[PDB]
Amino acid sequence: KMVQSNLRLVVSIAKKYMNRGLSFQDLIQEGSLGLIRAAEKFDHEKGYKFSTYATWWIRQAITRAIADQSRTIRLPVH
DNA sequence: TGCATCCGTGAAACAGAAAAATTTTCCTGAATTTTGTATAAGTAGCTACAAAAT
Repeated sequence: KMVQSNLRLVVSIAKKYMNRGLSFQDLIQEGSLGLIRAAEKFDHEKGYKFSTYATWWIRQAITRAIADQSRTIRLPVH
């Protein structure tokens, strides 16, 4: 009831990579993945909203997808 | 219900990490020649020799 509760914003992020590559939907997922992870690695004790932390993990997730594939010959993401 | 529309055809992050890989080293081991080396005769040579054709 939180990961989904967010939903939007992650699409505002993923959509930035919908044109970068992969696929709007493809992205969305990826984020989602992240979303999760964040969604729980996350600590309301530091107060400031997940908007300044959830979006972190997202981004991460994503990048690791158009770089992890979307190329049909995987190269050292590094 | 013939008669609408109406499917869809043929033409970009990073630093930090670690862990992998890999890969150079080794070594080694062995396996594998060569050579030594015997080896063992037999030998095919070879060297005089002899009588009898230049």
